[PDB]
Amino acid sequence: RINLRNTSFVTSEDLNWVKEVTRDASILTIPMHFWALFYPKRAMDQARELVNMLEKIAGPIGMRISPPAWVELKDDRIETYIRTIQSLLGVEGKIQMVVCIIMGTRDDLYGAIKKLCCVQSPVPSQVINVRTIGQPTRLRSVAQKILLQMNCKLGGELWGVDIPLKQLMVIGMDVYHDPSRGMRSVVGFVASINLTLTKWYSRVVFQMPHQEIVDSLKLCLVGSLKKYYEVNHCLPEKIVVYRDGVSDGQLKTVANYEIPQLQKCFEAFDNYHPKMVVFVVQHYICVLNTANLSPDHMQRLTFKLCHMYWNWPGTIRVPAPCKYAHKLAFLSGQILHHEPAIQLCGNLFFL
RNA sequence: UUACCAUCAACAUGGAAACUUG
RNA sequence: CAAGUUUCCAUGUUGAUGGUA
Repeated sequence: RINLRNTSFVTSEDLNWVKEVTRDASILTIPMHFWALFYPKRAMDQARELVNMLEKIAGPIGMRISPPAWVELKDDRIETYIRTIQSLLGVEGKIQMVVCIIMGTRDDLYGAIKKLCCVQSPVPSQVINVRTIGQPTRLRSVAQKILLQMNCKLGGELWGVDIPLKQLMVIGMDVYHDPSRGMRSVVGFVASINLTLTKWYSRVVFQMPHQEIVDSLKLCLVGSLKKYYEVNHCLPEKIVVYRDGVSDGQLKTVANYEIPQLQKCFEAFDNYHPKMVVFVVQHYICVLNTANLSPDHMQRLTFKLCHMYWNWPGTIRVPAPCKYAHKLAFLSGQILHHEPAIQLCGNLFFL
């Protein structure tokens, strides 16, 4: 099911392995040097153990891991971070990541850091909490998962899957109705860029009512198709949409209203009419069947696409391409409330 | 906001019915 | 025609508790 470099990956019994695994390579390992690490005053030797363990055994990933740019924090105050946390673009401007260990689990620290790491300075980064990783005897797996998160976050990937259906791009989305104030109804969008589902293009859509979302949807979809033609030069032919986040009550007013002028985006250019699949997820029922093939071959396709969560390798509840946009939705429509940046939409910087 | 698996507390919307006002 | 005192709940989110890790 799962592959790797120079070998296939392990498929266990209940497909959960977790305990000190990935003793082997990955798809891409760019050599990480300029990942400026910030440690606070209250976890000095803990962060020393973190760096020393990241250099040593975490499985032969192939990550050419090197000593980082070590930064030491005075305290955890607001003025301490907010002086220079733009993910450290002050002097050189040639950075990749900034890694921070934070003690106070105050959510506004996340809000400011991820806002000026997404839109004010578009940079992927990972934060570390002391109260979950601060002890040894479990350091192996959390160090491994930090390395795998960096692997996904540097524009590299962990694995892929074979696809028996030719030239397939996976369209997935998830609505986030805001329960607090404003009723944003933020809908994400994911699509595959490469043939083996390794590079992913993922947009975020921002619109106040439920009516003029469709224009931004069509703009994002023609941008995605232009990017697909740029990166592939042979146009995709299979289109499957995994719709989730709509109950039985909203099904009639959405599955018969939104999707026809979502389909109408294909009149921006000529010579195009591929096969369309739109499902529901709650259990799987289709609401648009244009591919006209057997249910078993595409139910197997959906069961395969359930299995590629690139931070949690294992079983999940709904299909994964729902959740790359779902976690993007509580990244943006809950925390950020800002339009996404151009470059990282080709990566999974939401994870 | 890690790496999900459960639980409960704090809350936001909706269903089912007694008191009672304009 | 609706506001309340509301009793049960359901639908979801935030923290914490135990963890696998």
